[PDB]
Amino acid sequence: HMVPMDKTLKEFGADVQWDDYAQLFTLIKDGAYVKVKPGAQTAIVNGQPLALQVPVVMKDNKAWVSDTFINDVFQSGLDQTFQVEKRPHPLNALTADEIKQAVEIVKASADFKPNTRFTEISLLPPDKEAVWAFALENKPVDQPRKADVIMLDGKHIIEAVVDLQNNKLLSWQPIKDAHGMVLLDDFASVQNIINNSEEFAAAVKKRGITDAKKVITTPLTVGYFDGKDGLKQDARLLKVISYLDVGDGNYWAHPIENLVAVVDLEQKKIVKIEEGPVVPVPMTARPFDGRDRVAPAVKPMQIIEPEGKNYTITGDMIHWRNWDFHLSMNSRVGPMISTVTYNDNGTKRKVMYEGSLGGMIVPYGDPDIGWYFKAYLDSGDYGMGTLTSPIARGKDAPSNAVLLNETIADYTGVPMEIPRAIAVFERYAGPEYKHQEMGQPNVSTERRELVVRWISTVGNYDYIFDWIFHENGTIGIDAGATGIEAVKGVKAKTMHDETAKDDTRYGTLIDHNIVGTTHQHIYNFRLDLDVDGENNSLVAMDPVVKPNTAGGPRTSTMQVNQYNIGNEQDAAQKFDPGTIRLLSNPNKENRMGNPVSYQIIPYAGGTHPVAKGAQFAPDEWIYHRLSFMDKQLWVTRYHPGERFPEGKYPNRSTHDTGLGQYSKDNESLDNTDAVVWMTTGTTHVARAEEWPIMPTEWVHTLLKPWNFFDETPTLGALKK
Amino acid sequence: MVPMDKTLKEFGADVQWDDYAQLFTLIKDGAYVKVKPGAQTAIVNGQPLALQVPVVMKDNKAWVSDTFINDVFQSGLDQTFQVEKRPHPLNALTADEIKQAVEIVKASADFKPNTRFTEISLLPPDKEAVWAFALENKPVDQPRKADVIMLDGKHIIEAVVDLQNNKLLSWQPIKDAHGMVLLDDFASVQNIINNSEEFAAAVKKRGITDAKKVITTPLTVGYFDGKDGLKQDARLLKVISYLDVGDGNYWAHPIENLVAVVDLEQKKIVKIEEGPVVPVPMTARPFDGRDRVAPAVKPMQIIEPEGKNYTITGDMIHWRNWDFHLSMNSRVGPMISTVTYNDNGTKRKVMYEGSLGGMIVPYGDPDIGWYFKAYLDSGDYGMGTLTSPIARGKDAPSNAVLLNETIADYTGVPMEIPRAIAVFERYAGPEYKHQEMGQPNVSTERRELVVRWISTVGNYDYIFDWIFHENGTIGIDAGATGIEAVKGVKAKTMHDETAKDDTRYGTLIDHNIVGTTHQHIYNFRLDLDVDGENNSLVAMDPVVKPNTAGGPRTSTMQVNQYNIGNEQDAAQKFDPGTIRLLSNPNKENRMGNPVSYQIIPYAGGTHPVAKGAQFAPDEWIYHRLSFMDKQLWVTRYHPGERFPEGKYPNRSTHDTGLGQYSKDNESLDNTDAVVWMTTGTTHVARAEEWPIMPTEWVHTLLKPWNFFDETPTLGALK
Ligand SMILES: [Ca+2]
Ligand SMILES: [Ca+2]
Ligand SMILES: [Ca+2]
Ligand SMILES: [Ca+2]
Ligand SMILES: [Cu+2]
Ligand SMILES: [Cu+2]
Repeated sequence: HMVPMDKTLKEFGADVQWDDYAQLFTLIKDGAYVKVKPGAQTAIVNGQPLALQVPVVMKDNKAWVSDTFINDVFQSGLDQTFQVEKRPHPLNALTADEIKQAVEIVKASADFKPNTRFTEISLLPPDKEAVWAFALENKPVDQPRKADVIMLDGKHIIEAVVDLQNNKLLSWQPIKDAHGMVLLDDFASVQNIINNSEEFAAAVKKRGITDAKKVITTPLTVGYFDGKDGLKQDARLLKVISYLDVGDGNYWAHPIENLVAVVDLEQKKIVKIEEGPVVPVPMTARPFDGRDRVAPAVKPMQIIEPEGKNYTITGDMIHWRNWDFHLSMNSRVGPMISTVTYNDNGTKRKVMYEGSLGGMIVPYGDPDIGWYFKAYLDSGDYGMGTLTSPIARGKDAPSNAVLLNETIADYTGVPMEIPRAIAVFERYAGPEYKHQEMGQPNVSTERRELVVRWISTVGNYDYIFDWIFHENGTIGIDAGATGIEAVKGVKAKTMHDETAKDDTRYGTLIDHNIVGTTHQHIYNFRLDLDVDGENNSLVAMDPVVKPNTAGGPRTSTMQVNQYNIGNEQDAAQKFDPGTIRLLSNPNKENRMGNPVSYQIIPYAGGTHPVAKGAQFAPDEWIYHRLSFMDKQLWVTRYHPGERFPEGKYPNRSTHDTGLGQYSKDNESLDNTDAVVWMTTGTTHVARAEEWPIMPTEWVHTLLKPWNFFDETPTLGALKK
Repeated sequence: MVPMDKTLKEFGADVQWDDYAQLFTLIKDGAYVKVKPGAQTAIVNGQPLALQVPVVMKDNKAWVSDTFINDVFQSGLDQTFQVEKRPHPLNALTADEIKQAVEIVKASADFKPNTRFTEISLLPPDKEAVWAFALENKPVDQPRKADVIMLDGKHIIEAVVDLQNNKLLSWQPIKDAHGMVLLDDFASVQNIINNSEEFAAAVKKRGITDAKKVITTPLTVGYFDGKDGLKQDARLLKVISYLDVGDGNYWAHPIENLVAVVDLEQKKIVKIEEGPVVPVPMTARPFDGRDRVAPAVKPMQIIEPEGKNYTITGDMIHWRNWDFHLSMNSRVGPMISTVTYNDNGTKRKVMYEGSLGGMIVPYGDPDIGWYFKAYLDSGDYGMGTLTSPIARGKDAPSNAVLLNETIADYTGVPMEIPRAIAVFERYAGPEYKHQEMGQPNVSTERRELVVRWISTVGNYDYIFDWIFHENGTIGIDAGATGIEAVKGVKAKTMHDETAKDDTRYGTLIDHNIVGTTHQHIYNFRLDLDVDGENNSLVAMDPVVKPNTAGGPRTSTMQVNQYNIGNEQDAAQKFDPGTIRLLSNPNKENRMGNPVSYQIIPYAGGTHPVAKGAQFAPDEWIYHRLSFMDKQLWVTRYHPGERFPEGKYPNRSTHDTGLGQYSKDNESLDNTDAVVWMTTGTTHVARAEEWPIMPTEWVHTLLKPWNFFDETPTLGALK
């Protein structure tokens, strides 16, 4: 027997194109570009012939293939994008087996309790020195694979370390005062507690809502206000904001304003209900999925690489042109880019040991009851890797992308495979360089960039992060924000109504009775650059206008003030895009005697107004708990346990355990292992064009080689 | 028959043969053709076409009829280009109108024998009549007219001709204006240096044994109130020299501290400045690949097999909800005009005319061969004239459509620039996306239409992209590549004795070579008409204010909004943390908010950013060019105010540009406004940029702000 071609291929996820004139099918899936003619005994995979025992069969207008067609063709070996890893990289994430094993090891200890949940189960990293010797010298790492197991016993955090090689528990440590992040089952518990609440149903009814079963709740962290919010610092609490499900697929458009419930997760009950004035729920249907729109006609546009890709993925290692790097996934911060080297005429030079999102914060600026405490720490409090959004092929990434699946542990400790978790794609990016000398033949080369894209959705917002490898050594990091705006229900329908002015004091009126409350998106990236070695120094170069003292007609000249930034505290600063900040290697120079360096640009542009810092007065607590938000550049000494800008346990934290802590000792940054932290973000003032769904807005950052090379990096191999 | 590959490649089409499918895929601009040897039909943009003569395979070479190209590419099946039956009134002068305008002024008794033409361009009907043609199809009823600026020796004269009636309407000598640099000026300079015994002697002293290998470069001298010792009435050019050593890159061999001043009317060197002798850097530094081998790469193609989503009628581009006119000017390049956004069936005004306003590349070295260096690329050299034909597939993506444009050369003869502008649609990530937990995903792709133009002036190559986003946003990006202007120095490494003095004004990028610090300042003139002529400039500053509503918060996020009423207050520094809108106070969206466009002069860049001019306020270049120190400018619309640096910037003594246009400080309240955006970079060099510089880009944005009533890309309601 055989199966229907279209059905099967689509299910498999391949794009299927039929050309009636040529009597040819073109099948595309990740790195495979296939051509097959009905009745032919051979097919073409990435330009190479593949024999087929069973030919594609055309019947009454239906194509049919053998039940082994998909594996014989796509897994043939002619698509060489993916290769088998021989010597397993020491930074490879925990496999599903290793995750299951870490879990049995802790469950075997006398303390595990039934309700014990897992906030994070991830590899405990081998020492960095041994990881680089493996990457560069191929030296085996002789330290045993270990896993960090962070548990939530009810509301108490315990840190456990297991030895996977020797299958034994190495430590089990209770962490006092820390609160755990919000876990998936907490969302279900909140909805259920609200649904069983007699008082909440009553509160809801007096605000116009008849069927309380149509109320959608959302769980938010409460932060810390030293008790002014009247909440016990000890309790595991979440605040709940509600909306009305009107059947348009967008409950976000029907807020129930001024009604907040405080839920105690251990007690499984509403412990408080804050209520303000009654504002009629905005009821108009506002779908964003197209159900009420016409679908325009558009002509096809495909980006094709008919002979395969220029990069190769061996296990989790990506090789592309002069770049080599390891890519893995973490449940909290998402993708981690490691052991990044640049092949310089045969020698692999170190560039970055570990790069990843550090953390982010989304603080609002309305003082009202349903808004004052809102300051989402998306990755730390919700787990962005866990909330990864599978890539919609051809839409969220170009038609020529390769989509990778990634495995992480779910909160119950069971392996979870995220399909299409990350997209890898090469892209044309204009001319790399060009010179059209008058009267001579032109000189132009195309620029190509390798993009590593990941998207994570947390509640109403969808974030997109791109790690861009330029063929010339430059590295870019862009963040895009899209999704549905968190909105405030208000009485004005227009700016002409009487309550308009007060309703829009903290946000723009983007629809009738709807205000897009002003807020900022602040992203922080932790980048452990090792500029051609571990020992580096921070150097400043500020372009300045100085009086001319050389004679001639000019009164001024353009010079530069160069100085080293010696310690962590002076390295924590605002970034003036008119200046230059370099991470240099004082032990190595280029051909002209200049220290090989990388220029750090925390601010390379953006499509929304830029956040110059956090928009909070200095006496606010969110301001105090999170310093990372106010400076764009920070440089700290390498410490394997300093990974988050907001701190390891930010939920209801009372003091900075993040960048403020990592730099408080003000250590020396002279000729030593440094870690760069770039903070960038936007200040979002809404507009009608962003409702019901917001157009993606992007922020850009860059890392450029500065005298790291001796000449134009992509000129090509020397002939003599 | 005729040989296919030969014929096709001569035609400029791409030919691909797929032996497995026995199918040829032919691509050229908007045409995507498929044809099999012996088939009685072919496919052109997904539609069947009957052939009079099948393609024939002989000795493994295909052959096609002598009529193939025409019957297939010109079949009508490629709908990319449509006939323009009623010409838009801003259509550039055609080759015939250029020859006619030239005959009208040559018929006058005031025309002198060796007169040159700095510019021959359309003198357009008034703005109101042009908008009525675009929105109402109302015929403009004026004869076609041309402005014809001549250079008689060193004397500028402005004439106006009526092409229809074939008569001269005006002839006006322009006192004190100096003409721009014309192409023949480049050869006189070289000839004049070649025949000068004094210069050859100066050169010999500097180590050059064969003066014939000396390559000159002509530069405008600027103005220093006489401190440079130069006469103001003289047509002068300064000359910087390099040594040709056969590497195809004379820029890599500067002859430092040797500058000659040439008087173009006397045809002679009228002054020579000599400084310390620095041996010429000699090592071959080719940038053309003669000494390199590129690594092999797998192919990548961007295809649109059914044709494009845009249509080009004459110079009118229609794409999705956008409609605009594209024309070429010899001084500033492309002009985007009568731009409207089709909002559910009704065309709304967005921009009457947009184009590069002017640009400048000022240096920061005080030395003899550098202190006066300040290139006004479009104003002094003519960027349109110097357009660089697009290298298909490399300077623009493989799915672009390349347009030819015509302008007049300095002798008044029409010149057709091949592949002068690239038009292409591109995928630009997701337009929007929302993945609600446990629900079906919602994602749409973003498409941008790019209009790209490249111009090369001396050593620098500039790329400009005008980006139409489907959602209403318009981006304007400027990329810079080419060869760096370098200074010869003695230091070979930073360990050498003179290294510190040698790098005071620039980075040592090669042995004995310093890339001198300088800035790149671009200015865009944008005659935005936000849903109408009458607009106002509104500021919105996000600020932190004390909370007065109760609750735990000590502060709130609010906005300080206020109108900017006059030209002087509108000339300002741009803080990327604030919002600046051009609003139409007479129209509002569904929520009662004035329809507007948010202006963003600085949306990013890859090189350090210029916050203003890196010049002390008493520098002459600073006084002549106020545009360089403010990122946003708004002035009242005036047909003759088009260049930020002024109409005649060569050796200008005062600001005749934006400084003059705003001088009067007029009202900007509910009136026709013109926005000018200044954006720039501060370039401190590195070794990664030598011998050839990796393209660096700067980005600007114009975004609809409550111009619409909801997400513009959702679609029409069923
Ligand atoms: Ca530290
Ligand atoms: Ca480091
Ligand atoms: Ca206007
Ligand atoms: Ca004026
Ligand atoms: Cu936002
Ligand atoms: Cu430059």
